[PDB]
Amino acid sequence: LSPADALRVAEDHFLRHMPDARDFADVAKYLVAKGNLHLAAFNLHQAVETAYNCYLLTLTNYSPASHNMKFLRGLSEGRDRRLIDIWPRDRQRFTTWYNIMNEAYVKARYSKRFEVSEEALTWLQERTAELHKLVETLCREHIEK
Amino acid sequence: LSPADALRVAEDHFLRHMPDARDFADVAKYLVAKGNLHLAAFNLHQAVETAYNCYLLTLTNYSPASHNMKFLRGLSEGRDRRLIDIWPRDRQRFTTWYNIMNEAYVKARYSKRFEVSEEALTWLQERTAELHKLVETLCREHIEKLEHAAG
Repeated sequence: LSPADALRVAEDHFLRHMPDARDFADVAKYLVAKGNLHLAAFNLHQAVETAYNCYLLTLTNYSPASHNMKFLRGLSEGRDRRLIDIWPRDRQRFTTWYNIMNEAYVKARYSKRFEVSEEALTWLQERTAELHKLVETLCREHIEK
Repeated sequence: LSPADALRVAEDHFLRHMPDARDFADVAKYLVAKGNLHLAAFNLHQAVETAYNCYLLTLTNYSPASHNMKFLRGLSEGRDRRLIDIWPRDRQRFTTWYNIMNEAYVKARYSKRFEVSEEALTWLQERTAELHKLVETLCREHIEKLEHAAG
């Protein structure tokens, strides 16, 4: 509630959180190089969650505090339709793969098995990189002057 | 219940989890090089949690499923006193620093402020590396490779 404050606060959010998101995606790449695909999916999950958190905070000064994936994605696509392109459902395997990441937070550290191919991970990386590019753009476009 | 099964299962656990723990500690180093100290603390928290989870699974085929830190540490030190050396309280800053990591799972991704110095992180890295060395050793020492003598 105040033109100059609202700018300060939206800059603070975006600078605080977008770099966490980029870094999680980098950690994932690192872990793929290591051969630890399950923990890379976990980092991809975090890259994506953090990216949405960053989006919602920057543009509305609020984020759920569950930080639920479906929820934060829901809310974010609800605030700007351009974000739906990120996760196309024109092939089934795209949902299989996406669900692997979603399962990865809860499982992945803890389950005895957690199956994810190289191909799935390459796809989730491409998709995360577009989410990050777009989210970065949409956050800059929110410039109060 | 079964000498050869119990060995298979304890190897499976340790091989499944110890490498997650090492890898979290490595990720932390990587993030320290990147200048992202808050997320490195987060990975350190996971390196430690995963290490204790690995310990308790290997030796007892069970782990809480809270995966609470105080808890899993409590349980793990309760089963082998050697693990108390890992987190000495002979300086106050050691408790400040440890608490930073503990707070790091919950905060750190989410909070606006999360303060952790280079010195703190270096100390948490050294400590995590001893936990991992010790845990690795205690897991190998758990060998029912003898108790399947009765073949």
